Amino acid sequence: RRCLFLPLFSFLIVAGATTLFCLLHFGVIGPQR
Repeated sequence: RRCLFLPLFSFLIVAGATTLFCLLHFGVIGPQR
């Protein structure tokens, strides 16, 4: 599961995941995940 390009390709995976995490934080579901 280790790659010589994962630490980078993942940086893009997280940056895009932040938009989703904050999306629900707006109160779409509340404190119930």
